[PDB]
Order: sequence, then structure tokens, then C-alpha cells
Amino acid sequence: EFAKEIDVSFVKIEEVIGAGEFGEVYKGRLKLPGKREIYVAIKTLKAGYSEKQRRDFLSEASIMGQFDHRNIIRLEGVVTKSRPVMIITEFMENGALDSFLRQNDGQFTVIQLVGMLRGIAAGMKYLSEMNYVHRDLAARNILVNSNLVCKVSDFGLSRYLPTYTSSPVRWTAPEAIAYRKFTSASDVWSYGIVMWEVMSFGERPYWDMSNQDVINAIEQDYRLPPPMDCPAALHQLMLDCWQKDRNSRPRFAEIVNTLDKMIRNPASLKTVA
Ligand SMILES: O=C(CCl)Nc1ccc2c(Nc3cc(O)ccc3Cl)ncnc2c1
Repeated sequence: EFAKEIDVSFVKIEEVIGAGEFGEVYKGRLKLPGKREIYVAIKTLKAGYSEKQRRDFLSEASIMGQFDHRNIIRLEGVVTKSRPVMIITEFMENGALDSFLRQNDGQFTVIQLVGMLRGIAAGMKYLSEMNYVHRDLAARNILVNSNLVCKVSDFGLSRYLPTYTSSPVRWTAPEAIAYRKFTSASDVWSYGIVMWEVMSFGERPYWDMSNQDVINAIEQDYRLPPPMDCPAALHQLMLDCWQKDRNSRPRFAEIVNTLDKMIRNPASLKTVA
């Protein structure tokens, strides 16, 4: 049973706004009894789905429904007791962060980009302190609203932990590639990659290098260079997230504190590499 179960009559499905693993993402309208109608995004599961597909689809809604944070995509409702099965979230006008930035190259100031990163780190602090590992933290899995508020999304690979031993290569920590051992520290590595994506206006990490080239480079202690005009302190935070020893990486609480100090100390963001 889902606390956020909604009657199907409450949702009105409009245009397709994206694609998902199990089906399309649509823009829609949600009308809860005695409440003003809101715009929503709707994840659907294509007709003729297998029982495994349904279970996997809904496991995302189960993880999501456990979260209530500004920087974690809000679950507005789920449809499981009726057809079609749906996951209904708050509408994010600007979609995925990586493509939003590529389509808006040089549109935002360093402080605006830092504000976006602070929100992601706050969402990840909450997620990790709820004892979860995301395992798929990438700018493409971050959604952006009209006011540049960034929210962690795509909880399919998320796991309750403190290590998750498995049975997204250029975003994955080297120990997680080598041993299939995922922790909050391996999510911190992914976060460092997201920082690089944001300060690069959505450039692909490691550019045209193959997954194999990335694995080899990381093993040879290569680290991505600072993006154009990136403050030294922000690239240093990226390098801290990318320490070989996972225990040496900052925790998400520290990352938030660091970004909060930069936002308040303009001199800290006033020196390039
Ligand atoms: O408006 C645009 C133009 Cl790119 N795109 C989108 C695409 C997907 C969206 C989205 N997806 C989503 C993600 C999940 O992890 C679970 C459920 C859903 Cl519905 N949620 C909110 N807003 C969106 C906006």
C-alpha cells in the first residue's frame, strides 16, 4: 500500500515531455479534492508489461515515497490499484540538468551554478543520511525547475545500505567499478563528476574517451582538469570528491558546509586554477 495512492480521475495526461526505461514521461494536471490544480510530470509503464517490469517500476515510487526534501523530486501520487500504473511528481520546467545547461551555455553566473550544486549536495546529504546509495548520480538524473532549484531524480538503481554489493562508468568511483561496492563515498565521487558537468555547462565527462579509456585513466591517477574559468576552490572540492581512498573523500554534510561558506565568502570564488 502507497500513502500517496491517488484515484486515476485526479490526473489528466497531456503532452510527452520525455522518455523512461518502462515508458514515456508526460506533462499533466493533478487535481486533489478541495485543492487548486497543479502541473505535474507523469511516468507511465507501457501496456503489456511483465510482472518484473511492474515490480521494478513501482520500486522507484516506494523509494521516492520515503523522501521529503526540497532537493529530492517530490512524489505527488501513484496509481497502482487502477490502470494505467503511474508515478506522479512535481513538474520540473527545465528537465534534465545536463541538457538544460548545454541549451543555456554561459547563461548563468558562478554563484548561480554554485547555488545549483549546493541544492544537489543538500539532496544527497538527505538521501545518504536516510541510509541510501543512489549509484546513478549524474547531471542527466538531476531535474531543474524554473528558478534553477535542482532535484535528485531516477531512483531505480537506489539501494538501502554500510555498503551495497552489486551483482554509468564515467560517473562511478574506481572501487565501485572494480568491486561492485557502492557506499555514500562512491556517490560523493559521482557528485564530483556532477560539479564538473555543471561548471562545464553540461560537457560530457572525459569527452570522447571510451568507458575502458576512463577506467584505465582513473587507474593511472588521471583526474578531469578544471572547466574554463572555474574557481580554484571549486576544482579543489572536485579533487577532494575524487580521492582514490574513499575514506579521504568529504561526506555530503561537509560538501554542503563548504558550498555555504563559498556563497558567503566572495573571495573564495575569485581565484581560477
Ligand atoms: O519538462 C521537461 C523538459 Cl526536458 N522534462 C521533464 C522530464 C522528466 C520529468 C520528471 N520525471 C520523473 C523522474 C522520476 O525519477 C520519477 C518520475 C518522474 Cl515523472 N519529473 C518532473 N519533471 C520532469 C520534466
